[PDB]
Amino acid sequence: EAPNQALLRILKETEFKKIKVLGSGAFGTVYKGLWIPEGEKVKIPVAIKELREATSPKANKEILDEAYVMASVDNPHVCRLLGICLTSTVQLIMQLMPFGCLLDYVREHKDNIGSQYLLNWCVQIAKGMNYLEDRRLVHRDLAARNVLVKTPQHVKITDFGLAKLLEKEYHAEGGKVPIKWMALESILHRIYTHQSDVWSYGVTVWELMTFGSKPYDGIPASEISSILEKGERLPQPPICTIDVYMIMVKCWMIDADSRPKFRELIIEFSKMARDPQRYLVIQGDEDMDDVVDADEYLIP
Ligand SMILES: */C=C/C(=O)N1CCC[C@@H](n2nc(-c3cccc4ccccc34)c3c(N)ncnc32)C1
Repeated sequence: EAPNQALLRILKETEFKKIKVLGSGAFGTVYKGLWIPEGEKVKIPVAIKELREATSPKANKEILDEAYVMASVDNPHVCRLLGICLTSTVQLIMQLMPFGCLLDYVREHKDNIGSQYLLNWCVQIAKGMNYLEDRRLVHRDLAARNVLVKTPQHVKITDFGLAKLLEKEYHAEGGKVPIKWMALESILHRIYTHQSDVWSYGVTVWELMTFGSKPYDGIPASEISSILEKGERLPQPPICTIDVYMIMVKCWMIDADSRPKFRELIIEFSKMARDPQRYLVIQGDEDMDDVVDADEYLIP
């Protein structure tokens, strides 16, 4: 209940160039692009999200919710909005995360990812997520596909489509949901907590440790609820020492208050990132003149 004084910045269509398409799908369309704030003498590499040319009234309501949330965050491990552009087709402008999402990155680079990288990513994500806990904000769709990569050393949490600002729970109408990342209480009772986000964290860590495997690859979504009730969980990844897998399993307790808190998760993975070969066992560990990254373009 502190007042949210974040500025929403509105961008003229003239200010930014679309260079190339990064992706299209359910979301709409994403472009690599370049932004020149007028009068400023900088050039900022950006990504631009347009809706799939939809003029739908529910669709504009959706991205403006996303815009809302993105505009209200400020953390090195969380993706922030740069601006919106109120063309007939509404556009979200954010920082360009050149290496795409982390899921695709671990897959593309399996044979070259060391323990130091994996554990540092885990730490960075726990930080992002802890920042969101401080801001009383529940992600609801944490997964490896929703973590973007600025550089291989630096990743940020994103996709706030489903993200909901809080007292101590959120209750939903189903829509579509990422069932395989969801806490049990969320599947059964449509309840979402920070601690429910921890479950999703667990599964995300698991996605990284298996270099992009699909959780429950075989199983149909309908089935999941029952399995977790039985007590089955995801398997221990080959690279994982018991110390690491233990932490994943703790994220997957039935009793959500018995799960760890992101602040604790930072600590554990930090200790592990200090001596990373003790905790993960992997074969082979061993014009642009005026360009400025978004993280150096502060405006107030
Ligand atoms: C593996 C992730 C993935 O498959 N995609 C699809 C290709 C486009 C990728 N992408 N998305 C964003 C992104 C995410 C959330 C919000 C916004 C808002 C405006 C513009 C983009 C986004 C990407 C960004 N910011 N940078 C590079 N690629 C991005 C995700």
